[PDB]
Amino acid sequence: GSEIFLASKRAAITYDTDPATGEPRAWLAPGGTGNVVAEQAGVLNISWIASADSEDDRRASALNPDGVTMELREILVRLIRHDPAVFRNVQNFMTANLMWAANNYGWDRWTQPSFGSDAREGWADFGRFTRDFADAILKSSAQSADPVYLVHDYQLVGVPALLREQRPDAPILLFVHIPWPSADYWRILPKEIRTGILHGMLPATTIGFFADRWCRNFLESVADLLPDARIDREAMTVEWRGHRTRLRTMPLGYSPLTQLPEGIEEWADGHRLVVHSGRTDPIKNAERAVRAFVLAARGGGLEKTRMLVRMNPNRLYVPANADYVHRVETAVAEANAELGSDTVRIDNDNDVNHTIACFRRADLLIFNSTVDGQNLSTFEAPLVNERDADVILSETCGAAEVLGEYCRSVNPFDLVEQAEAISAALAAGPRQRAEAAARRRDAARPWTLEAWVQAQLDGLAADHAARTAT
Amino acid sequence: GSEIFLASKRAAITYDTDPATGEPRAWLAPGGTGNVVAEQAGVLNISWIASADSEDDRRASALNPDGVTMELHSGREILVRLIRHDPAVFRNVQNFMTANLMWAANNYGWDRWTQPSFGSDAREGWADFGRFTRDFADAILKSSAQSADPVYLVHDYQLVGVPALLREQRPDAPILLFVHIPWPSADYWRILPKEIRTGILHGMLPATTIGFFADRWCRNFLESVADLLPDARIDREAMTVEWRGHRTRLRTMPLGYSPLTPQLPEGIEEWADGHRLVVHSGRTDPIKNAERAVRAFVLAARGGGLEKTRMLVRMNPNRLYVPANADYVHRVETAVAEANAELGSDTVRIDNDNDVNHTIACFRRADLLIFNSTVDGQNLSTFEAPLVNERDADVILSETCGAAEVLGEYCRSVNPFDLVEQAEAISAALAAGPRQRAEAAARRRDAARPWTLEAWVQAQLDGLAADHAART
Ligand SMILES: Nc1nc2c(ncn2[C@@H]2O[C@H](COP(=O)(O)OP(=O)(O)O)[C@@H](O)[C@H]2O)c(=O)[nH]1
Ligand SMILES: Nc1nc2c(ncn2[C@@H]2O[C@H](COP(=O)(O)OP(=O)(O)O)[C@@H](O)[C@H]2O)c(=O)[nH]1
Ligand SMILES: O=P(O)(O)OC[C@H]1C[C@H](N[C@H]2C=C(CO)[C@@H](O)[C@H](O)[C@H]2O)[C@H](O)[C@@H](O)[C@@H]1O
Ligand SMILES: O=P(O)(O)OC[C@H]1C[C@H](N[C@H]2C=C(CO)[C@@H](O)[C@H](O)[C@H]2O)[C@H](O)[C@@H](O)[C@@H]1O
Ligand SMILES: [Cl-]
Ligand SMILES: [Cl-]
Repeated sequence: GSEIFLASKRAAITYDTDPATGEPRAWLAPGGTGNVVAEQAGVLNISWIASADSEDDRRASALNPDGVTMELREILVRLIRHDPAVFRNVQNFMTANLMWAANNYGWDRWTQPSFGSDAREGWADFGRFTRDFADAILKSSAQSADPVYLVHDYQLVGVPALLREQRPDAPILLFVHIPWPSADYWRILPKEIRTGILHGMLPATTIGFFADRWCRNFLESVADLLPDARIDREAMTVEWRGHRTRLRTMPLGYSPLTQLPEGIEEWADGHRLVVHSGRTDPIKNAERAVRAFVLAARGGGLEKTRMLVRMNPNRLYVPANADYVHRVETAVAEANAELGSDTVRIDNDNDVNHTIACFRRADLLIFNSTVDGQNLSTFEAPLVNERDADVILSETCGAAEVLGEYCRSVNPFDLVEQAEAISAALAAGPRQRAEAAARRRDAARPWTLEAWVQAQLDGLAADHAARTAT
Repeated sequence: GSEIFLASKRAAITYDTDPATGEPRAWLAPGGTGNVVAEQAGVLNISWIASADSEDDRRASALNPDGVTMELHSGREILVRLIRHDPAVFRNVQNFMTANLMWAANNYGWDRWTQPSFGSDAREGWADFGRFTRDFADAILKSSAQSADPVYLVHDYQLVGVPALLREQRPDAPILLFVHIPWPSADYWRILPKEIRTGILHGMLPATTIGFFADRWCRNFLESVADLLPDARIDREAMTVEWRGHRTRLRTMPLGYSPLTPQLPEGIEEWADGHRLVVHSGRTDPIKNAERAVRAFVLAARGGGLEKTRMLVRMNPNRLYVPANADYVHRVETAVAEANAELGSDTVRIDNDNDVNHTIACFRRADLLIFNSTVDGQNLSTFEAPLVNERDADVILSETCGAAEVLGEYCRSVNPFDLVEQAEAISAALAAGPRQRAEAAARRRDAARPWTLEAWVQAQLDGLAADHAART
């Protein structure tokens, strides 16, 4: 019976009042990673450590600082109250202003970025935030004789080294949900950050990414920057200062637990509907999707076709995100002016059910990200689509390593190639689409949240034996 | 006695009239690669094929289509054959090869999030590029038709397509392709449209030897090959590619400077007198990073100790018609204007003119040299400047110049994107005492001195000879 300790920046919690009693209710969101882990047979018990980012979180933390047991089987939820100034700066450190641009290829080098004092301060703040997490995690696991640590996502990259210092023999997995960039791009970052982040990650027993390309890039970055590290590209390992680290690819597609926005159905009725969906993040590439649709339309055959750009607002305070929405609006305005009024609409709202409705209704799905750690939407959409919609998928999504063969895989920067794919996908007959969609669904279906959790547990257990042995 | 055939986009030629007779003169520029090659002991004779890009070049080609026997000292003659491309094709290819396309691709100018977005303009550019490549191959083969065992040396990126076409006609010839600019990471290389990112690799790989100035570029190339050609096999240790029966060797052959390498630009000396002089020099190309140099200088000044210090931004105008170059000059001007407004009038000057002698004078006069490129294929300036500097100037060198693989230890190596690190290096370099600078400069000069044009040519000939045996 392993005692599991899960850490991630955000723990999904729902705060409300009972409709009958009016009593205040805090209750964990269904299908959460912690909930799934709670279920593997091996697991005796689990605690979950995350950041308090809301007033409610804050209150709950003060209220139960050691933590609160949450019934589901039970998982102990411990929220961290960071210093507010530090927490916010770290949030800006993790945004397209810094680390998001670094792992998601947002910088052109010729003009950006130019690191100043702000970068040094952001890094200092990042160390303090990392220390909070490590301390909360260790404290939470103090009684445990054999704690298993699962650290999730980029914000926590510094945590493994600090865990390892206090717990030299613990299984530590770090899972990164976003890409890792080429060695030349990774080293854009200031010296203390580009080496310092590698110092924090490498003491993990296992580092996981969604895609092989990300493991390869990671290993090249290590090789490039730490002259004392030894990488093995075949074995996927790093040996560094007596640290042996295993890199693993553990793809995720979707959670088995997965109506239209106002006026969309009637607006779409009588037309084929091209759907592009993603957060208001420049990587999602909706501007280029729209320009590509416009080029396809010029080719003809698209007269009864409409396009919906479905966006979920996120991080709009970040200039790059705001500017992306501005570029999307511009391209959509210009598409209408040329093609005809109301050919293209944006529907920008945070309602996951609406988006799923868009997925079902689509006659063509476009997930053409400039880059993407994985992209779960491209697994969800074909699985719920009832129209035998083709999928246009960018070759730079991690998901392309699993589904690329089953989709129209495109260079997300080539408007011509993407236009041609849109024309071909729409020209394709019902029987051909129907058969391709069934192949597509079968390729997507196995990659479930649960298999992903199992992959982590097994891969960790196995890497722990190896590390223990060498 | 090997018969050598050299190809490059441009062949440095001087057109003028004899000052005594008034007769028209065309003579090869001294210190040229072709001139150097002709001097090697192995070489029996050499021809040089290049593009006509001037009206003079054009008239010369029409008058001597087969070629022209240009004269060298020591009674060594190099045959020079200029190609008259179709003008429309030639100009578009110039645009393809401009930051508008291929330059941004090998020199990391694209943010991915907003640029680039390839259109029909790229497809046409590629078609034009095939036609330009076919002209070169035809001129080169024709020029070598009589030769029993022609040795082909193909220089620079514009000719990347040439080796495959040479190999088709001449399956057993030694073919070297030397690329003078960086090769980008696999993920960045594959930004380019499918027919370009694979088609360029198809063009290069049949060469016997592919050379770059730096190991990083060879590694990136190999990763690109591995990423895009599932039928290729790479060997990172051996530095080789095997692809469709083609065995290709990658080599790093660093170049520093030509031993053949004055006075300051008007008013620079008096303006600089009484002050320590920070010098940054490069073409008006965004990779040269002068904007960031200036911002870093400003941050250094805020720290104090720089009160008697001035900065000169020496630029050589080039490709100003390309928007990214014009915009770079615009960002530089802005930063220089803002530096003056904050630090004091005339603290920083730009001197932007095409006069190599002026730049060399700037190198001699500098109390601190800054070559902080965002990326560079090599950067010869960083080798030339220390070698002529009389002031024991420190050198701030970007870790992303190919030259950093030879000189990085002997310079203040910096991340070109970190204004803070670069400001600190400027303060430290200027704070350093005369004895420390003197000793560092002598070690710097010793590290730079061996990397001559001639050694580089010899490296190509030997490396090719050796790779030809292996491939054979
Ligand atoms: N909260 C919210 N989630 C959404 C909305 N639309 C889609 N989603 C989903 O959020 C996830 C998006 O993840 P993914 O495609 O991997 O891209 P990511 O945003 O970079 O992590 C998927 O599970 C989608 O179902 C929305 O409007 N609101
Ligand atoms: N024509 C010309 N050449 C210059 C001038 N200033 C410097 N140079 C030379 O041009 C070369 C610059 O090459 P390098 O630093 O390798 O950068 P590149 O411009 O990217 O190839 C050096 O040989 C310089 O000495 C100038 O004003 N005009
Ligand atoms: O909550 P935010 O506004 O900070 O951003 C939403 C998520 C985006 C990013 N999602 C990733 C996760 C996943 C799925 O786990 C991948 O499919 C995505 O490609 C990748 O962008 C990021 O990694 C997460 O930490 C963020 O919470
Ligand atoms: O075409 P131009 O003259 O506007 O550009 C000047 C040169 C810049 C570039 N010079 C390279 C040569 C060298 C040395 O030959 C490297 O040191 C530089 O880093 C690299 O930028 C390019 O490769 C050449 O083809 C160009 O002629
Ligand atoms: Cl890169
Ligand atoms: Cl990259």
